[PDB]
Amino acid sequence: ATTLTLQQFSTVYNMLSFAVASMLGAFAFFVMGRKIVGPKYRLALVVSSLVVLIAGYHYWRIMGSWTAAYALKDGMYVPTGEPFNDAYRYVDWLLTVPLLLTELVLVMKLKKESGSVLAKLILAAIAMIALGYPGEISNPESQAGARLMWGVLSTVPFLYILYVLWVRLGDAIGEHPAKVQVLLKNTRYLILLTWGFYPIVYAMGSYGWLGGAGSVVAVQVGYSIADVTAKALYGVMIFAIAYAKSEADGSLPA
Amino acid sequence: ATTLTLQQFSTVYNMLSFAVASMLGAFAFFVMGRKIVGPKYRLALVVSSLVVLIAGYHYWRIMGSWTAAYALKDGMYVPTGEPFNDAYRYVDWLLTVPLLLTELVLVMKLKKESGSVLAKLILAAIAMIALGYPGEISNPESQAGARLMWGVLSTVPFLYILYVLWVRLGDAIGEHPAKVQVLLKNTRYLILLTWGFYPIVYAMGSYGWLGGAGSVVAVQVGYSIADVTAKALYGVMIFAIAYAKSEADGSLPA
Amino acid sequence: ATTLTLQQFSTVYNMLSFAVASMLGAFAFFVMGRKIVGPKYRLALVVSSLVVLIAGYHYWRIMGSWTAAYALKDGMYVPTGEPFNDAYRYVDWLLTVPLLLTELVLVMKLKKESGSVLAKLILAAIAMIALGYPGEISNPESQAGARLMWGVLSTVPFLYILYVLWVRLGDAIGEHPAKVQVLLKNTRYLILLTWGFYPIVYAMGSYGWLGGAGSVVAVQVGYSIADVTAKALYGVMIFAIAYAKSEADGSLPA
Amino acid sequence: ATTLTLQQFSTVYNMLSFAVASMLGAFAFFVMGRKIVGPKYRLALVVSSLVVLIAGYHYWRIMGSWTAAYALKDGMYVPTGEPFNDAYRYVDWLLTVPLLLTELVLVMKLKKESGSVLAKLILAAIAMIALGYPGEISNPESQAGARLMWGVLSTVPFLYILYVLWVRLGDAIGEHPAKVQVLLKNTRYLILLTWGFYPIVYAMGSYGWLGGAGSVVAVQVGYSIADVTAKALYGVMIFAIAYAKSEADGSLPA
Amino acid sequence: ATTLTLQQFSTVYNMLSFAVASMLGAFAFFVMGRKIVGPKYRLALVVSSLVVLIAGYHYWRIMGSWTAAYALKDGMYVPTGEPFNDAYRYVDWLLTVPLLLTELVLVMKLKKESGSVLAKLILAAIAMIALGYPGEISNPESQAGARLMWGVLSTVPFLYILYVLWVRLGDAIGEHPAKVQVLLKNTRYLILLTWGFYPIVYAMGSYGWLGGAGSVVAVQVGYSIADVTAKALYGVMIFAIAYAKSEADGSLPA
Ligand SMILES: CC1=C(/C=C/C(C)=C/C=C/C(C)=C/C=C/C=C(C)/C=C/C=C(C)/C=C/C2=C(C)C[C@H](O)CC2(C)C)C(C)(C)C[C@H](O)C1
Ligand SMILES: CC1=C(/C=C/C(C)=C/C=C/C(C)=C/C=C/C=C(C)/C=C/C=C(C)/C=C/C2=C(C)C[C@H](O)CC2(C)C)C(C)(C)C[C@H](O)C1
Ligand SMILES: CC1=C(/C=C/C(C)=C/C=C/C(C)=C/C=C/C=C(C)/C=C/C=C(C)/C=C/C2=C(C)C[C@H](O)CC2(C)C)C(C)(C)C[C@H](O)C1
Ligand SMILES: CC1=C(/C=C/C(C)=C/C=C/C(C)=C/C=C/C=C(C)/C=C/C=C(C)/C=C/C2=C(C)C[C@H](O)CC2(C)C)C(C)(C)C[C@H](O)C1
Ligand SMILES: CC1=C(/C=C/C(C)=C/C=C/C(C)=C/C=C/C=C(C)/C=C/C=C(C)/C=C/C2=C(C)C[C@H](O)CC2(C)C)C(C)(C)C[C@H](O)C1
Ligand SMILES: *C/C=C(C)/C=C/C=C(C)/C=C/C1=C(C)CCCC1(C)C
Ligand SMILES: *C/C=C(C)/C=C/C=C(C)/C=C/C1=C(C)CCCC1(C)C
Ligand SMILES: *C/C=C(C)/C=C/C=C(C)/C=C/C1=C(C)CCCC1(C)C
Ligand SMILES: *C/C=C(C)/C=C/C=C(C)/C=C/C1=C(C)CCCC1(C)C
Ligand SMILES: *C/C=C(C)/C=C/C=C(C)/C=C/C1=C(C)CCCC1(C)C
Repeated sequence: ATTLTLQQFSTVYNMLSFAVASMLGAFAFFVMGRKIVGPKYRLALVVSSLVVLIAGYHYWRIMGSWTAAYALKDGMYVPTGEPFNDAYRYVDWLLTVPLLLTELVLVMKLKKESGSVLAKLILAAIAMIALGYPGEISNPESQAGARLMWGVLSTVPFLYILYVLWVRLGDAIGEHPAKVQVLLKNTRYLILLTWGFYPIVYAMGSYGWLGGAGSVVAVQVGYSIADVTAKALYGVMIFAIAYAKSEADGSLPA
Repeated sequence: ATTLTLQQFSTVYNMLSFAVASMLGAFAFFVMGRKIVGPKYRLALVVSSLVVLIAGYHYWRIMGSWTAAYALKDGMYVPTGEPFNDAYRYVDWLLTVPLLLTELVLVMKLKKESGSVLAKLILAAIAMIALGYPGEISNPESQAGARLMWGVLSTVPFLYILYVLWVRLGDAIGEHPAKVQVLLKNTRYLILLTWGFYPIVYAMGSYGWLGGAGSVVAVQVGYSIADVTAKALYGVMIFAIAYAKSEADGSLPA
Repeated sequence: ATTLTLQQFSTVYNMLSFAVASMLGAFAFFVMGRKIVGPKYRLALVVSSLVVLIAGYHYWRIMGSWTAAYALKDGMYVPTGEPFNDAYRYVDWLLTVPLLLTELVLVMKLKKESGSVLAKLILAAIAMIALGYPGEISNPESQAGARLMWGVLSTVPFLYILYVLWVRLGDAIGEHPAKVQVLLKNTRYLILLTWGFYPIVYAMGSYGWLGGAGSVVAVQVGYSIADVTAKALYGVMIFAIAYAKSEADGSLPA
Repeated sequence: ATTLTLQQFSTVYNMLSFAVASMLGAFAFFVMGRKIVGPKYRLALVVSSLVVLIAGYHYWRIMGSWTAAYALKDGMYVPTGEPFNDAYRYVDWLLTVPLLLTELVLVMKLKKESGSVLAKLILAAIAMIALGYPGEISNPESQAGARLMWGVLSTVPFLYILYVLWVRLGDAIGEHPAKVQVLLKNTRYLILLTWGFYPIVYAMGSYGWLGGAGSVVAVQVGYSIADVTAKALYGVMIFAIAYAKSEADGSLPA
Repeated sequence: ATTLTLQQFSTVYNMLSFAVASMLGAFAFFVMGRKIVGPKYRLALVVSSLVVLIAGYHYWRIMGSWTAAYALKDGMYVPTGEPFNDAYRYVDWLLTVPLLLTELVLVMKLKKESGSVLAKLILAAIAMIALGYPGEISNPESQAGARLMWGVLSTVPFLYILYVLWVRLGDAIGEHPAKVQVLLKNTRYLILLTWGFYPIVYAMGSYGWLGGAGSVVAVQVGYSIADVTAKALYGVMIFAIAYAKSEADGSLPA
């Protein structure tokens, strides 16, 4: 593998520590702020906490992996041979991606067919991660065909999730007040922006653009930014929607 | 022992980390969602949390064992001589298996003879694990007779547990509304499917089919899947039954 | 010291891990089930949690000691020279034994002289452990006289505790309903059975019967069984008595 | 790097441990004292806890770094070559500085334009830390120009934050009773005093005054004092303002 | 430094572990028993928890230091050269000593000038520890003058604290019922007895009486006993006073 300078290793280490601290803070906030909203939305906040808890644990492992993957030697960071690859992140995703959609459904309080919509979204998310995993461990050079096939098969449930978010949930969003509608539309925009990061990284790794110390650093920093935005800030938006709906129906504990 | 490739070791490590994260998330969810159901069912949820807490600790140990059982050497994972065997899992089972049945009884609110049914189930579960343990540490080649005898003796309380689940608890299940009856029958199906995994693994290890890196990987992955399904998803079903019964009697805090 | 086989070391390690998991589960259960009983008994449950918390920490240390006391070498476990002896357990006992009696008094709600009875029991327990400690560190061969003297002096407060349990607390037990009387008598029987284990181990170590790998394994397994029964199951019985008394006076939150 | 005497290393280690203990105590206090004030201010206290939680984690890392940066050798502490620099602290600041201002807004209960003021302050704080980071990793000798430019660009949002604190928030402060006005003015004075420490350290590092064991020790001790005062004591003042306002409107739970 | 026998090292290690377990148990008890007293006294209990939490963390460090300060070699414990001295304890004291007095004021509910009395006591405690620290790191042989001067300057605020405890707080104590007066006087006696331990150890270290393995062991055991009595048992007395005052005014939740 490529050698890293002190600054490159430090940048990746700092961004991983930032992700760990963000998940710990988000967990504390969701647990304690569950009591601030009406009792009807607390379940949704519970799920938010689970997400930032799981990712938190996983990031604590990833950080430990990163330190173990390099050794300091003559003012350079030289790979030790201990593995460090994105495949481990899939273990996080298979739990967090289905839970994320779950909280969005829970806070929405769908009047009809809530169970069927939630079940189909959870199945789509699980299938997306499960089909993505075999392509990720495929070597982009020796096994390009397998990587392309698995990525294309993984994109189908991703498109189904986007369709359900923008087409089915439109009519449910339209039944909320203006404040709640703005918050829900902003939450949907935050999914689209953050979730496309992962397929783009997969595609760049398929075309062999991720070689080099620069690319290695950028991908880890992008993972930390994307995970924090898609989990902690996403849960904060869920909390904001729950608080607004509690204020609308007069169920706010304050 | 057999040497592992990078992918085989990574697969086992990732599945163990997945089990740890699943137990931690389940624990947080049961603790926080205890307040979402009526006060009559909270004790049941408490027991659910205990299960996912205990298994969680144990999986954190198993993961640590797995890393200690192999060393990276010339792009292969070579056994270090530190032990790694299924016997340690029995220490988990002796607590979790009696507790699992316990929560199913607690959420059911048996009108008569609840204590006697629960006591007999707990004794059956303890006896099953206690008789299974001597056969597991029996060498399948030198001590085949002892392994067969202990497995057969362990299966008797297993059959008694299945009989009590399907024959005694039928009349109690029939006294619930349709939603609760569907949830209880699905919970019983989830026990039968997940619990048979363990005796099948024991029997395959008795016939010498578990040699080889492939079998080693498959058994650990199957253990992680079976444990997560039989503890975290099982507790989620217990939570669903408690929520449905709270909604039926008008005791839902919301 | 004697060398251990793989199975002997594994058995001791598994029993220590079992004790750790049991104390962690008991702690979670007592903390969460405090809200299930009436407010008059919650203090008693609090003390229960403290016991299983303290022992839990101590067992986490003992486990760490055991691994450090032996090294794997030619398929045998050879002592490293790092100490491992029962004296460390006394540090646990000096806190847990006075607290155990405390919870039994607290749940009992003595009408008169509760303070004096509790104070005398706490002083007796402290004196018992404090007089036992100098005899334990006495070499059974070179310092037999000192060991005998300290054990005999330690037994006097033990007999006083048994006398107070069976003679003073008889009249208080007789003032409870039949269910509560059965639970209290069973709790008293559980003390007598579990508490005699420790003096028997001390006496066997005084007569030089504890040499050999078999004896070493048996004593650690017996310590784990006795501690779990005398702390976690004892607290569960305290919880059962509190729940029964809450149901009797109509103070049950459910 | 310069060698440290035993006393210099010990002083830095003790001050880091002090910061860790202070953040842990502050976290426990804010979590438990949230229930002591009226429900209208609890959200503010929640944010306080998040701050002392995040910094706590980060200080636990910094302490671990410091021990790793030196080795004991011939009664002197000699640098090992493992890095130890202030850049890691920026990862803490980017979360804590926006949250600190947040709690001050939350406890204040701005009647109009609360959202816009809070958003502008959060953006200013993020920009301040983000522009400060490139100058900190700039070598003060080889890259003086870049360090000066980044520091000057970082000071603009700092001045905007001070202006908003003293000019916009004046009219809001004037609408509180005398006790609350005194507490708010003291809180504003505590920001000005503690926050200027960081730019002064940056400027001293730009002029090359931070060489030498004395300067190294003083800067770490100053960081610990400044962080504890600006986070734990600042949150205690937030708690005092919340308690005073709860007492003023008769919402105190006691 | 002096070599230790197995028993001397074991005694110090066991007493440090005892202090850790005592602080953890005290923390759990204060957190859970806060709900058992009236809402007017809960803040006081919160502060109690903070004390036993901080000391707990610090003792976990001290224990780790002690193990690191010696190595097992030929059945003796030989110093490794890693430092172990009392100066680190001052980092604990500077937080815990001001908090201890704080809880005593908080539970007392001073009718007039509570703020001024508490502020003066906190300032006196901080000054006492801050003036003690420079004398502790003074070598008792080469720097006897500095040690004497710093100790004498540290004793002045100690005498002021004792004067405030016995002279100002007399009239406030006289306004409580007989039970509360007895508890307050016993709490004052527990301060005087436990707090004089520290200056006596300082004075003995000034006269060179602390050399030798015996003295080394005795001082650590005395520190553990004094800290446990002055923090955990002191908080238990605070809890007893709060419970008695809750029972007196009819604010007991039970
Ligand atoms: C191509 C390819 C693949 C797959 C690639 C994939 C799936 C890529 C996915 C990329 C996506 C979905 C990117 C999405 C980006 C969306 C953007 C940038 C959306 C922008 C929206 C904004 C900024 C809206 C702004 C706002 C508006 C308009 C209204 C609001 O009120 C306020 C505000 C939020 C500012 C594989 C995986 C099959 C492998 C193969 O080898 C290559
Ligand atoms: C043989 C042997 C041994 C023991 C082996 C043992 C005990 C094996 C145990 C295996 C068992 C009990 C397997 C059980 C499998 C059960 C299955 C596959 C059940 C399937 C049920 C389904 C899929 C139901 C589906 C559903 C239905 C029908 C209705 C619901 O509403 C909806 C839905 C859940 C889809 C030893 C231990 C003595 C050692 C010896 O050397 C060898
Ligand atoms: C002799 C000796 C020493 C000391 C030894 C000591 C103190 C030994 C202590 C042993 C004791 C106290 C043993 C106690 C055993 C008690 C038993 C086995 C009690 C049995 C009770 C049962 C099983 C009751 C059963 C039940 C009944 C009867 C009614 C209930 O409703 C239902 C049920 C629980 C089943 C030293 C320490 C001085 C050193 C010296 O060198 C040697
Ligand atoms: C110059 C320079 C830079 C930047 C430096 C900067 C931004 C320095 C910042 C320093 C600041 C803002 C210092 C502020 C100090 C403020 C003080 C000391 C305020 C004192 C207030 C007190 C003590 C008030 C006392 C009170 C009063 C008056 C009323 C209250 O009721 C009671 C009490 C609190 C006692 C860079 C970053 C561009 C790099 C370049 O190379 C050099
Ligand atoms: C001398 C010296 C220094 C300083 C030394 C210092 C400050 C020493 C301090 C020692 C102190 C203050 C010791 C205090 C001891 C107090 C005792 C023993 C109090 C006893 C009270 C009891 C036992 C009361 C008992 C009770 C009574 C009377 C009524 C209650 O209702 C029930 C009960 C608690 C039993 C330095 C630091 C300047 C350095 C220099 O080189 C040497
Ligand atoms: C918190 C973590 C999140 C939101 C992770 C999201 C991950 C994805 C949306 C992954 C998508 C993929 C595809 C659409 C196809 C290529 C393979 C994947 C798994 C990278
Ligand atoms: C969470 C863990 C669970 C549910 C473990 C379940 C384990 C069993 C059902 C084990 C059964 C066995 C037999 C029926 C006979 C052979 C020996 C055993 C112990 C593997
Ligand atoms: C949870 C731990 C428990 C209940 C420990 C109990 C320990 C004893 C009852 C010890 C008793 C002893 C004697 C009666 C005399 C000999 C010395 C002792 C300390 C082993
Ligand atoms: C708890 C941590 C706190 C409050 C950190 C505050 C940090 C600053 C106010 C930093 C300010 C800076 C400038 C004004 C310019 C030079 C660069 C900075 C980042 C040191
Ligand atoms: C929990 C820890 C406690 C109560 C520590 C108390 C410490 C003291 C009272 C220290 C007193 C000292 C003097 C009076 C003069 C000599 C220097 C000191 C710091 C040892």
